[PDB]
Amino acid sequence: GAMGLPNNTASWFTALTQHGKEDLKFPRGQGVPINTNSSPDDQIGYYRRATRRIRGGDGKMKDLSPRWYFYYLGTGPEAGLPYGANKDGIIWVATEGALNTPKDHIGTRNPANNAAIVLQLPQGTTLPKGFYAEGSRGGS
RNA sequence: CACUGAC
RNA sequence: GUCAGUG
Repeated sequence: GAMGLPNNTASWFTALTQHGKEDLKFPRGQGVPINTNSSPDDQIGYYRRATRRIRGGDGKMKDLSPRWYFYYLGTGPEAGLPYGANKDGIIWVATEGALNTPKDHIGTRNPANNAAIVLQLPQGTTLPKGFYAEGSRGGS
């Protein structure tokens, strides 16, 4: 059969770097950042834990901390991940006003032309102890 | 994560 | 954000 899927799918926001023992788990109704780029019904997706480790010949690896990128529901022409699907490094997040349906309309952007916004949480929502904001410090 | 160069 | 390389 054929292999090699040229799928980019860049996140409009940053990721979530974890520095602890646990992975990531958001409560029902939380986990959705301030997506000013999407509509209220688009406030539903999942987090994907990715890593960037350069594979060198000598063995030199850049080594980057595990970060969970924010992906909207239906991000990928051949993702095959319905709301609720349990996958490694994949957690679903939904809020009030979001409907169950793929919305790949916001799951596309040129990463080498358009940057991403710092993933921030709304009022009454704080990040779990162990995670930090990528590109933002609590005070600076 | 630390440092540089680039879109 | 993303690519190349090094610490």
